[PDB]
Amino acid sequence: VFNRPILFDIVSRGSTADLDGLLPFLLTHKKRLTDEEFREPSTGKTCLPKALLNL
Repeated sequence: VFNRPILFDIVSRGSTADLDGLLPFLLTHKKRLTDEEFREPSTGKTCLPKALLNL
């Protein structure tokens, strides 16, 4: 349901409505926000730096 491009676009849009349900979906699949296949591959940027930059 939630992937890296979709989550990045959602957090860049600065709306805490489409990101609802990310926590249950992430915990059921036994994932983490810091997984390599979940963050930006070129640099290592995660959702929090993307939110701060797109403030």
